[PDB]
Amino acid sequence: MDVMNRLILAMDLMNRDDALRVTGEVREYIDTVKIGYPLVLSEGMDIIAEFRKRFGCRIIADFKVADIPETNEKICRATFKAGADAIIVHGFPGADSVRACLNVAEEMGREVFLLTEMAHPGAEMFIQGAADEIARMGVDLGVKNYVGPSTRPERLSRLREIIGQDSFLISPGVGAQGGDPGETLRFADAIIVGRSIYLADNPAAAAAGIIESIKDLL
Amino acid sequence: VMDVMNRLILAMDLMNRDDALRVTGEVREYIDTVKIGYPLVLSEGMDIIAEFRKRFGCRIIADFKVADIPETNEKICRATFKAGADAIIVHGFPGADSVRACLNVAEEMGREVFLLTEMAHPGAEMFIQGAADEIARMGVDLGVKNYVGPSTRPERLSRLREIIGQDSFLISPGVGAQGGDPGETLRFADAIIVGRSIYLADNPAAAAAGIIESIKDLL
Ligand SMILES: O=c1cc(O)n([C@@H]2O[C@H](COP(=O)(O)O)[C@@H](O)[C@H]2O)c(=O)[nH]1
Ligand SMILES: O=c1cc(O)n([C@@H]2O[C@H](COP(=O)(O)O)[C@@H](O)[C@H]2O)c(=O)[nH]1
Repeated sequence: MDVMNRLILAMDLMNRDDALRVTGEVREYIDTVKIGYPLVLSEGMDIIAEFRKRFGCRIIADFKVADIPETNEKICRATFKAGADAIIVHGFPGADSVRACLNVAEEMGREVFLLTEMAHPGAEMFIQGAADEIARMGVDLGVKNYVGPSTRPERLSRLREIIGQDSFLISPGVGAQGGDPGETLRFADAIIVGRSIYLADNPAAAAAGIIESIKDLL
Repeated sequence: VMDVMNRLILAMDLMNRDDALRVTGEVREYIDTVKIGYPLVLSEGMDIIAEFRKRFGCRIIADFKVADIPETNEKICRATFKAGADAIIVHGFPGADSVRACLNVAEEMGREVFLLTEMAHPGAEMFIQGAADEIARMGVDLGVKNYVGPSTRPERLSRLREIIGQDSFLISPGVGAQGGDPGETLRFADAIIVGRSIYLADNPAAAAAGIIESIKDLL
């Protein structure tokens, strides 16, 4: 996956007008948008097709899929029917649940991203202790795309070590949650940025500034 | 706690509005509580909750297995309750802050959180099972009153009931298609969740009536 400026916009505004306007304001800087449940549950799954119509961007559906295999299959099918290029799936529920997602993605020409450790403090309670094993499970299953935490660069580096340089790794928690863009890109192929851009007085300037700060890395 | 008719909750995971509405209508006399998840919501929109309320006046549990950071969890809960869901199901494995975020929104908005503590499918044994007792204990510490646990593992369901106490409310999926037995599950759960055994039946009403007949002495 070729992400423009190594920067993925997390579009978690919950109003269609604002989401479209802000995305339009930063369109020159990105070609990949992560759309999650805050926007989808507020404005409907048709928003994905609208983003493709307006911007042509690739769309990663951040749905943190975390059900039994049978339900995971249905979620992925509905998501890809809506036009998502990729979907983010939790690894914690185990291998069969991940495989269900991989199957549908293969059938519809899409990608699965495996979330292995999360960026927020609560991640330390249960997820962090399982994260290396979840990453190895990903490797065993043939997963090629991964998500890990900007807020813990030593953990992000370990994830990169496990999956290898050939795998694709994206990382949230940059800006608002404390992660640094440049440090994160030592290990991740692309950074995910939400509030630092979409809550900024001037989203375009916010995006431009981030890109300026990592310009030697592009 | 919510008063679930016949101790039976329909898992409405059909993905077509017409079929979902038809089947739910057919079992309306047996069930007043419907679990709606992402298969139906991602196919038909959040307005499906509105449509079910209008047509059936059933309680709605939004099975969204909320599993994000606290800030995003808050946004998901707000949108879900705004649409009319009575309750939302939240994963515990992302930790206490993520659960608290959902609890805080539910309190502010006058709705309920159900905490999913162990799952019923085989993959649950890899990571979730080992964390489940602690996730449940965390729920109790956070003041969670409603829980979800697996019918497919009676020993695990029994332990979860012990941890949360007799006053907490416990619902349990995996009955029927996944192998769980209705009566045995109700030894520990307040209500059973049933999807395919009902909604894929030639006669969903007869399927529901049959399950209820089998647990008649427990009602
Ligand atoms: O560990 C994770 C995994 C995520 O997907 N995310 C997601 O990444 C985005 C981060 O947004 P922000 O830059 O506003 O903090 C949110 O959409 C959030 O749900 C995260 O923050 N941490
Ligand atoms: O551990 C769990 C937790 C669930 O919510 N579920 C949900 O309960 C329902 C089970 O449906 P069924 O009776 O068709 O197997 C599905 O909606 C599924 O997503 C489950 O099967 N196992």
